[PDB]
Amino acid sequence: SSNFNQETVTDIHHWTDTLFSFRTTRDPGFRFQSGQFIMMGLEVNGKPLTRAYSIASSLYEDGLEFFSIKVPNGPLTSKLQHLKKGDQIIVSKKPVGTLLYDNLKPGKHLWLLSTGTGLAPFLSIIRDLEVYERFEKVILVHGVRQVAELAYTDFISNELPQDEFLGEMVKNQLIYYPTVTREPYKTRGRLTDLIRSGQLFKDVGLPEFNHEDDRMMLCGSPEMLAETKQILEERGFTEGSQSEPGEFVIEKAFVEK
Ligand SMILES: Cc1cc2nc3c(=O)[nH]c(=O)nc-3n(C[C@H](O)[C@H](O)[C@H](O)COP(=O)(O)OP(=O)(O)OC[C@H]3O[C@@H](n4cnc5c(N)ncnc54)[C@H](O)[C@@H]3O)c2cc1C
Repeated sequence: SSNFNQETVTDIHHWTDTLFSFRTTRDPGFRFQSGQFIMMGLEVNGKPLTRAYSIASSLYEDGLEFFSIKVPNGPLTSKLQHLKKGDQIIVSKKPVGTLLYDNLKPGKHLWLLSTGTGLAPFLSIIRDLEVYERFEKVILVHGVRQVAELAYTDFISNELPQDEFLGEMVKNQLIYYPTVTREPYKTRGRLTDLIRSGQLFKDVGLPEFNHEDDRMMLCGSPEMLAETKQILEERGFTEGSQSEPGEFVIEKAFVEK
């Protein structure tokens, strides 16, 4: 240890039996950009047990936040799911990630396409003032299997527009598009299937993807990433990086182990 920050959990909210979010303290020296992740975990037998976790809290927040999965036989989240208020967690002090604005070229629209816990890094981005200065429209797409998996759906819809600080920009510039596959919901199907049929653009009121206006940030399941990456690359969109800005950047919400 000592390469980590000791933070204290301040709030825990369990969305389902597999999804829960918890907030912690934020070290005064901990600094990050919206869309980055860190090594988050526990101190086990004097050794760090950490996994990659996107920072779901705003960089303006005096605190951290993590949108976490709950795996029964998972080394970290089986102990991490039983977190309580006041418990100690360790966060690495070196953020890293590809979900940065500077990895994208200046555009008119930012399409945040996410599934499951891939909403975590975009909860920080939509709660960043800079994304609304750089992009006229921020489209936050969240794909889940059940309605109960739509975490933060009342916060983004009802409480984020009332933010004393980002409210008028979230009201004007943020578009929130949740979709559910396996339960009756007002939006059905995979987010890829909504791109092929064009229902995504009919619902959000924006034209189809073009190389001049639309930038994308992808953070979801490997099967959504590989399917949306083929969709984006075959229309001409290129992947951006630190050395070469592009139209879309991609981060894994998890890996299949
Ligand atoms: C860049 C990056 C960012 C990440 N951001 C997040 C984040 O914001 N929130 C988060 O919960 N995880 C995130 N992860 C995944 C992270 O590794 C998980 O915390 C971890 O895999 C699960 O903890 P574990 O050790 O108990 O389970 P593991 O032993 O690591 O894996 C348990 C099983 O569940 C699967 N799994 C792991 N994470 C998820 C997930 N989020 N959703 C669905 N299935 C999953 C794995 O593929 C595996 O089969 C991220 C991973 C990367 C690489």
